Amino acid sequence: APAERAELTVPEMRQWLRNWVGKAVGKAPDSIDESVPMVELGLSSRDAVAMAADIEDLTGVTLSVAVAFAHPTIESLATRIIEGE
Repeated sequence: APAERAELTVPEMRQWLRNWVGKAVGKAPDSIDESVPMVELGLSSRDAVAMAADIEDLTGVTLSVAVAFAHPTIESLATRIIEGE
């Protein structure tokens, strides 16, 4: 149904994260590795704070340390933000 197709998807969430990280570190979003720990991507601490705020504005999810470090890669984090437990 229309409202089901309407929801933010895992591919969209992955794309949003690659775009966010790419802008923050000055790299093409297509080049961002979705399989490495996000603490290895070159973000500053303030970048992490800003990205968390932006995720909250995009989805309403206030990302916990527990959830984030349990899904510490772009691809796993994106899946968990969208699909939940």
